[PDB]
Amino acid sequence: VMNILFIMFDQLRWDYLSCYGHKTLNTPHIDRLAAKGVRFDRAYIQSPICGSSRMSTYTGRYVHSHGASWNGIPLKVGEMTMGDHLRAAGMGCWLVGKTHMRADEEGMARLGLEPDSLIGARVAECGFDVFERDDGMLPEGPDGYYDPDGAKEYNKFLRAKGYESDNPWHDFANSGLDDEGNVQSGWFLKNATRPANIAEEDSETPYLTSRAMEFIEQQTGPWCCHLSYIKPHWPYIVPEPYASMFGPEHVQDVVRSDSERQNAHPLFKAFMDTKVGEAFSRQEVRDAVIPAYMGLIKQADDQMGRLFKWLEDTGRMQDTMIVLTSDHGDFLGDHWMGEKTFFHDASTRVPLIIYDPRPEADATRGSVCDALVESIDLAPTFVEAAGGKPAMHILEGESLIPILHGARDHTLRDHVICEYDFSASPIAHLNDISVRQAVMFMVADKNWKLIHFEADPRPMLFDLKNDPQELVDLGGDPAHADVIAGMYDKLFRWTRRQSQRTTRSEEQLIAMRTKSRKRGIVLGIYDENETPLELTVKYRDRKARPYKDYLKG
Amino acid sequence: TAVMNILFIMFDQLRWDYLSCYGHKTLNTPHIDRLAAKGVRFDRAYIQSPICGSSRMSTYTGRYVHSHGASWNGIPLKVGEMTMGDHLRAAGMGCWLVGKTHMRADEEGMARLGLEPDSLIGARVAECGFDVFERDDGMLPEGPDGYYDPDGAKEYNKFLRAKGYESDNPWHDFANSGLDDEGNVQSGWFLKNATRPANIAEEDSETPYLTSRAMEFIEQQTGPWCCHLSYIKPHWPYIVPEPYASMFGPEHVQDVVRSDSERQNAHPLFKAFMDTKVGEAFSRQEVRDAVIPAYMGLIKQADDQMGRLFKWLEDTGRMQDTMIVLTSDHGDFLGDHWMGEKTFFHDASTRVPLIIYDPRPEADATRGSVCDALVESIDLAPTFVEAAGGKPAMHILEGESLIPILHGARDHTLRDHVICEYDFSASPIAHLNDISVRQAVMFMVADKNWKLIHFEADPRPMLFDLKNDPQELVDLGGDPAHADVIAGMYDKLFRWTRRQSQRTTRSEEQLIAMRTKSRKRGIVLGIYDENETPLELTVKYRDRKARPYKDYLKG
Ligand SMILES: [Zn+2]
Ligand SMILES: [Zn+2]
Repeated sequence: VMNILFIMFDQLRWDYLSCYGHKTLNTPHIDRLAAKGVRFDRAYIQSPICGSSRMSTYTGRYVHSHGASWNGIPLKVGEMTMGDHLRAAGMGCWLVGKTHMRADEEGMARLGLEPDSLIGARVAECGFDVFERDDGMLPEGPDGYYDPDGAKEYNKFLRAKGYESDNPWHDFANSGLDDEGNVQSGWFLKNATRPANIAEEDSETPYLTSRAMEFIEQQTGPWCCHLSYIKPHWPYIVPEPYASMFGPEHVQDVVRSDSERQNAHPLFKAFMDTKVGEAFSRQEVRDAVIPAYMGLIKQADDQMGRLFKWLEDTGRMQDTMIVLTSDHGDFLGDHWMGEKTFFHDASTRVPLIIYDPRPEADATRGSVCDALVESIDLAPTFVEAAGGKPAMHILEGESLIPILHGARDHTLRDHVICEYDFSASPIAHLNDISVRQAVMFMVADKNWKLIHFEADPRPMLFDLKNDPQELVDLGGDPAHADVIAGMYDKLFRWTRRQSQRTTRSEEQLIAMRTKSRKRGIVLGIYDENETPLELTVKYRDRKARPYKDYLKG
Repeated sequence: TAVMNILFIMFDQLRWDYLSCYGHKTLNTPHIDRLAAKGVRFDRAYIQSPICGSSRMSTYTGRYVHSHGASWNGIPLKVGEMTMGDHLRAAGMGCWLVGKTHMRADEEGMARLGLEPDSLIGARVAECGFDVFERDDGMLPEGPDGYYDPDGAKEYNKFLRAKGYESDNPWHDFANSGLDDEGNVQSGWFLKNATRPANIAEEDSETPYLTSRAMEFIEQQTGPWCCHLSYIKPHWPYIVPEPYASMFGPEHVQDVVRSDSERQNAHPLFKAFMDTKVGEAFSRQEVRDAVIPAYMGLIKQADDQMGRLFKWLEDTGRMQDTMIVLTSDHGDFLGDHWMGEKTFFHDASTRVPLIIYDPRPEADATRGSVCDALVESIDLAPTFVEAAGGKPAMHILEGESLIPILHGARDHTLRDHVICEYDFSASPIAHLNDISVRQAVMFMVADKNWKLIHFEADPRPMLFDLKNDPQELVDLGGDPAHADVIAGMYDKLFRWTRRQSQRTTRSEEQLIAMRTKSRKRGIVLGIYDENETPLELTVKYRDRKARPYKDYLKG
């Protein structure tokens, strides 16, 4: 039986792995996975924020199709998920870590789905059976917890080892400590320079790695395990030795220009003119945060070394497909922005490495695929991997198995799509854009990236071949009107897709074309000679009496 | 306050121009005209797909076919798509069916969610949200591969057999067949037999029968109800009892709307719909001569039964408590535009009659008026929710409430265009023309001035100038002088395809409230030190004490 180990890191940039070219951050264990598999050089997520990116990946569907369009927007009860597609192919689907799922409680109540039943618990958890659900943080303020269940098992783990605090996740894993015993919260970016006040083996990435091994040891039958880490997502703080390993001298140059800010499209400027944008535009903030970010990733690589060594030693490596990816990047000050909520590659292009242990993937080991790839491709890839037939009237991406197995070196699509709905975001609050206007679309191929705003008639446009850093907006350039028209055609073609026709497969639709004519539907037939007599056997040669004769009783 | 009841009356395959209040010159429909005189008549109402199943699924969900996915006859409406019944029950009003829906249960989706067909919830999901007084999609065809719909006319056949009628298919032999002088059944499935009177007592035929069931339903009710009274006539078989069978002839039939140039210059996909057996059939004089008088006769019978129904409502004091809606799921070409049936976008199919009577005082001001604003069949669901006293969920429902028009707040809708869609990937015409599932789709966008038709199977659109060519005879889709108008209409279509119709788990109100929620729940971003944000936001993070981690560790 082949198993699938679906590994994801939150907020990990494509260019912060050495196999993707980082100059000072060496990630040999992840690089080694790539050397025995395929590295995807052009992989894009479908929304630049945790919740909606993940919901797209777990459904294999675009945000425009599934409707879970921002953090905390529930995925509706009707939408089937990865776990559903895999279980129909005989493979279990399990969670170790983060999903950012919010149950559609209203929808469940409407259909009488109980959250404590097998079917109900799965719907509430985005199709996963849960080994451990942890979205990876326990923030709190005057109105309470962002997520009361954050770090629930992790805090029990720390308290059992002897840590004591009314928030051990905060005080140890995500804060430093000064000489006088004062907790230095990792929520303050200046404290990113401090080592986390925790034994390194007890911090979050090593913890979740141990949990993955515990799951794998226990689980029989074919399984898919979504191993889903919160780091390098904030708080940006890491234990020794990773804390001391990097400094500002190791940070790659920020990618931005004065002209870019001067000539910023009004909606682009809006995302720069935020607390986070202005913060990460400051040298002292990048000097503190980015070496910590790097340390988090180096720690991840060491834990992948640990995990992969264990799969090898226990003989599981030859029967486990491994996928390694991210839900989105982090601008880290690039383009005068912080966080991730815009369309430049620094956020929307993600690392993606796939290792298929089977001999049919031998021909492509160590190769680099430069074809247009979307995160929604993972679901049909997994179904095919599990020996199933991907239901392509529901799943909108494409299986990557033909690429892995050397049947072709490219996908079939001619463009990728990303979407961002900021109707629920603090930023629409400030610029008071209407809910209906607070949305943007991205369409890109190898040559161009077009950004459409519903709140502004002018698009943004980047020449990806000659401006790969995406610093020069050509959206207002008359010389590019034809190119802009062409990309808009691509976006329009995509919006017209029939993504909601999920209740009949293409084969079933074709079969319906000839069914009714033999079931008595007779149209445009004047007399019995105008259609085959076989079709009207139920209608001809019949006898009856005048109706009055049946009624005179 | 809200109306107590909603009577939602629909006829299948009824044309907008075959009511005398919409201008028909020989077919007098005084009872329906009288209702129009008491209410508002909508002169520009369009359905969202030109075939029974998907038109109805759109109306019952308040959503476009592109949104709900039940895109042709027999394609199940997925579980989880909410229906009119759900919205109305949320507003405290029951929602009941008497007649046709063409609903097909999403059996796989129900199985997946553990939904049982016999539970209250499961039975409602299976029936498109309606509680069922009587489900009858209105016909019992049968061929060598069996019945199209085995449960067609199920209770109706029992009714007829109870009266003494005897047949293995009473619906066919009596209600939808004639009889010659030697006792030979003349099937209404052959159009030549449209000229024959149906071999059945008039009071026992389908439209009076269903009208009687509707009165049975209503008299059994205590408490607020919406009743979908859903007639199959004047949909085929085209045959009717006396006296309707004899009251019209070819001398009463309005001229066919078509031209030789229309045919000569037809777009290849337009031509494909002409080049069918039904198109060819209704292009023949003898066929229209037989069928259209029977079609008229069926409508005249429907008018007489509305008279009966409305008189009963008045006499029992229900007229004061009952909103009445009368409409159609689509028209019938009857040979117009060289086509039969209904599956294309000309007004003869896509524009439907729509009359709404609101008995409340606030609609007194608009009685007898005609509203020429762009209206869609998906407008009914939010209209009903608001009439029932609820707040329509406009993050789910895609149309607009017509209540402001009825109550005289404005005389127009807000939309700048209408949409109609036709997915023929499952249809005979796709087999006949070898069109792929992916390319067997067409879109219609129209306003008061223009109608644009987009085909996925051909790069050239069709375009009609509705203002100067209201009969839609002249295709301007290839005319270079209309390039800008075509671009402009495509912009309207593109705007509509970008709509966020699937974000149904959060309302506008909830999305707005979400904007500030995380701020006081510990999400602190871009903050360098405690002086860069208000102190209360970081109260759980500041001034805390701990020991070096080594000190906690032992064992
Ligand atoms: Zn994330
Ligand atoms: Zn119909």
